[PDB]
Amino acid sequence: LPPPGPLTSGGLRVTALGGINEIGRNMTVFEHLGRLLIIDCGVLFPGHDEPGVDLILPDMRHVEDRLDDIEALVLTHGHEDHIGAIPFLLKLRPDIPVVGSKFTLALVAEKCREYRITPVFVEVREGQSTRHGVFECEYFAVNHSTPDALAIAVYTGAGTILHTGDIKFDQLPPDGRPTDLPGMSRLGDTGVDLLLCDSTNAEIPGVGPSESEVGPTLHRLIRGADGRVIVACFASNVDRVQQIIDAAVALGRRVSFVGRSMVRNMRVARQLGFLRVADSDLIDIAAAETMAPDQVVLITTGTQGEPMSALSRMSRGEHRSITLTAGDLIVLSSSLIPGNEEAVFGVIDALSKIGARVVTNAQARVHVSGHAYAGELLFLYNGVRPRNVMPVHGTWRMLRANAKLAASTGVPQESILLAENGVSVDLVAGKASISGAVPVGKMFVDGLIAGDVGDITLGERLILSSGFVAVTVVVRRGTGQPLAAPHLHSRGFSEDPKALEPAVRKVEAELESLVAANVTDPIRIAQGVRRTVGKWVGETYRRQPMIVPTVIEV
Amino acid sequence: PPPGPLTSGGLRVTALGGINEIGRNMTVFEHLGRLLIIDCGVLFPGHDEPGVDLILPDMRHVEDRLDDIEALVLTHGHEDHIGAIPFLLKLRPDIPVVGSKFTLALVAEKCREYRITPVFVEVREGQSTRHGVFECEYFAVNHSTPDALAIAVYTGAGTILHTGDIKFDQLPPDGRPTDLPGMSRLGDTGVDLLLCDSTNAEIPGVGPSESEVGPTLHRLIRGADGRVIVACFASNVDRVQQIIDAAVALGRRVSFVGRSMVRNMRVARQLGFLRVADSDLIDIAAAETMAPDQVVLITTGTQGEPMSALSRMSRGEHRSITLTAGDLIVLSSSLIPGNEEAVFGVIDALSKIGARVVTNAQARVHVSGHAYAGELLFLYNGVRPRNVMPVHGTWRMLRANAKLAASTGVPQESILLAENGVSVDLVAGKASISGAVPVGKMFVDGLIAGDVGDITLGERLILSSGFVAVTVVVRRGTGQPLAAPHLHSRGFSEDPKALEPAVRKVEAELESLVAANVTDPIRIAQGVRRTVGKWVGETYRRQPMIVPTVIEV
RNA sequence: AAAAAAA
RNA sequence: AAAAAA
Ligand SMILES: [Zn+2]
Ligand SMILES: [Zn+2]
Ligand SMILES: [Zn+2]
Ligand SMILES: [Zn+2]
Repeated sequence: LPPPGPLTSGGLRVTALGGINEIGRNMTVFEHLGRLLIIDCGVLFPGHDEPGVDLILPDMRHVEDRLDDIEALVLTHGHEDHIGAIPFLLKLRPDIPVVGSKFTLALVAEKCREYRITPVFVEVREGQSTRHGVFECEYFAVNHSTPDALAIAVYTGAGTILHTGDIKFDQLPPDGRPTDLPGMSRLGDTGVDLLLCDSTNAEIPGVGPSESEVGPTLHRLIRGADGRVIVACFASNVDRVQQIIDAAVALGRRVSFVGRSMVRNMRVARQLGFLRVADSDLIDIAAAETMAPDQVVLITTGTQGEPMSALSRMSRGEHRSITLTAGDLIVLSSSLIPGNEEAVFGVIDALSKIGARVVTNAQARVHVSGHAYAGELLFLYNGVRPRNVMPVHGTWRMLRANAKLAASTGVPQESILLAENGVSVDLVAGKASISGAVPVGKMFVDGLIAGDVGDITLGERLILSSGFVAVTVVVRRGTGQPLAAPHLHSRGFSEDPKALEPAVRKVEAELESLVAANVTDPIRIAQGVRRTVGKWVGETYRRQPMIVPTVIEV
Repeated sequence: PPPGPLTSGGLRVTALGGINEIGRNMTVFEHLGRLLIIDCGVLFPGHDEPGVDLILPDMRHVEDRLDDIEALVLTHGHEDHIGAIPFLLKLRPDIPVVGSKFTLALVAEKCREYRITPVFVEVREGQSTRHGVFECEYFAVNHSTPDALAIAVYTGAGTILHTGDIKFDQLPPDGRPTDLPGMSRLGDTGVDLLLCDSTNAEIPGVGPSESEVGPTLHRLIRGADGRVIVACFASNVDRVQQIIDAAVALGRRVSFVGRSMVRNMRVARQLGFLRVADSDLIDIAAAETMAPDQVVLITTGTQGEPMSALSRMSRGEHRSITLTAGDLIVLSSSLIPGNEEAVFGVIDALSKIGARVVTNAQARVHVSGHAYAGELLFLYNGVRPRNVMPVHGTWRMLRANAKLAASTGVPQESILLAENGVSVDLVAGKASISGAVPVGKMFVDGLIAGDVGDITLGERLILSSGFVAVTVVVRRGTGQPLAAPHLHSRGFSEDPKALEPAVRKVEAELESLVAANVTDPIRIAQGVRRTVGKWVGETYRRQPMIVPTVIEV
């Protein structure tokens, strides 16, 4: 629980600033002799408890004042959950060298155009090693949801470190590039002192299915459908876009992208040769309303029914470009991320009134996870035989699972280190051990101005769900004398006009026990009025809107 | 298109809630002027209904013809079927509410909460009652909570069967299956309309038996080395029974924890629906007293509702209990869509503690309480209704349940997808949709009704990003300002000098309207808002509410 | 697919 | 197990 000692010269301190008690805002910090290497730098996403904010970030208040001690930032892949906070760490220090694959940095480039940022790009590949001051980094292909992921090895005077990333052990991925358990196992034979292991699906047993399976079940599904077909998947997942495109043209339709993420992500994936699609099969969103329904497949956006994603708008007709018939077939080619049920289950239900057949994961095999199930994780622990393990990229139920997996491999119980954000692992003399914790908290991004939206701002943003009633009196500067009748507004409270009318009376009465008591102070007459209006809505409604007084002096 | 006069002698069914969604179930049958209402419950608030506490059916169609209501009849005691009973009997204390022994003992406590006593009629299976122009026979249905019944309403227009909340488990622990024979004899006499459960009509096959949960628990407690904690809905006496059976079979004893549980289990016992030797019950004082391997705690909070009992011990803010990592907690429940975040939250908190958490995804510790599509097929074959109308479900669930009934022989014309407030007219044998009427969500915020609505809610949604108030004092009639603007914010920023740039921006626009010699307070407050509203957009790109106020003096 | 009920 | 974007 107390902050760690100074790091024994010659050891590694590894500490996570996000992603070890959640799923998102991944950022882990390695220090060796005062120098710092960072792996990943992604975002979270705000829930119910974080009501006004755009994005949550890792708590970079320790790198905060150490910016010249970081040698480079290394990137497993290009998820938002691993590169979202980049344009915010680099604003602080625009010349961090950011290392990552050919596709990862391409997405890091476009997200850094939104901020007037050109970064220090060092593009790597698998089997490559680059050098970074004290640190030496070796890269390994990881097949996964999005192209070109890499696992990362970190060589240092404390020993060898393996970091896996969003990793999945599919022996038949459609791109031809399986995760590289061969290589990682060779590195195991040398010695791996600590293994930073993704634990997303350590709970799920067995071995998950191959992305290769999803392709047949669309080829069949597009076959059997008489009318137009539209398919919504994620946008990082271009293996599956290619699968849909294959199945599409194969049967004679023509593909058509719909949505800003989709249109732009496929653009880059073709420019880099990750997609491959003749222009004869690509048409624009216009022609979908042109050509007979049976001759077009729409690849759209918003598998979480986020309220203005392409497919969410289409389920309301409010997507002026195209409106959905009942001969349409929507196939939710994705997973239902926890916390987005009301959105997506509402959207399917909205689609059901319209009368269009919808196929989701529960009915078919249209989606396959992006992470190793607990039995593909059993391969890694056996091929790498790590000397200590530190579960990562998941919540506590997922890290606890993964610990048991690793222990069940023979990794001793001491060498398992459940290291929640801000708690640090120290690797000196080849032993790994928990050093100490530091407070790690959430940094919000509400629009354009930083630092100013806090636990207070949010607390009252949750208050305001019951609305507010406002009182407003004016006064002659020194007197208590009101100069005008009080003025009660309210928003988010009731929609009866007369709702506040018993309250304008009770204030008027209060407002003159004030006058008949020579309360000259604006603040005190603001308080007493505020209390009369609280205690009224209290007794009368037992609702608790925020009661906001305002006392102007003239 | 509204519905015309029910040509005399016919029967008109209209759902006033329960058919667009899952919840607030209330179905209204009209026959010759008089009305029968089947069920009356609540939909729990969601993420598009911010401050409300309970969504009720739109009884705005029936608040006038209250004295035409012959009786309110109850399939079982789910809050999705008896929640809004006091919000109905406050309008008419003397409505006769008809239900089974258990089903009525819950309307008891629910309405006690509200200073109400209702006029009861306690019925059982295979037994008729008459209610004015309606006669009602009751058939036992097997379901998650005890003593549910399906309902048949014979009237001069034909004969209707209402399933309620049906499931066809063939080995219920209580030992009293759903009365599918009965329903098939009633089928041989010919039913003209079936109101069929639609909840799980999308899942193929025949769901599992409550009889399977028993063993899984008996294993889990036998294998556990410390204390055990099981969470299930307080309605499910049968589940709480095989939890209890298991514990005492293993020299353990039991302690309940939670308003719902402790209440509903004492009642279950008083009415002999749960049988437990006083010898085998202890209290939470004696719970933490004894050895862990002696106890089994039966708790609330399977949905991780924030103030629940488990969700308290997950956070260590519980008096008389604290969860060690030697504990085994069992979420003997499902995960209603919409409470993932909440349940996982509690599962994670429990994980950081170190105690094993067996959910329904790693063992057979829960079974659904609504028939799967293969079970429903035993019903369309057993009843053979001439017309089918699906109920108790969402829209993807209705299209499913409608498809089942076509595949089973009912003509497409005879399968009637009648939404909330949409009417269906059985007029001498034939069934058809006779139009619709607007129907909505009666919200219950605090102590009033009809008070909150669409635009109130839409405001509470905007206020997730705060408001900014700009306040102008003016000399009456002139439009001439008398102080400088007074900006405030509240859920916008903690930068105390955040609005300062904007006072100088609204002064210039007050100074721009005085030259306009525009003196209207409405219009000046329009201008003092669009200014400060597009300074927040420009400078901050945040989108709070803008509340102008212009007090003239 | 029904809630829950103030450390 | 990641977003959506006129
Ligand atoms: Zn990730
Ligand atoms: Zn990933
Ligand atoms: Zn129900
Ligand atoms: Zn039920």
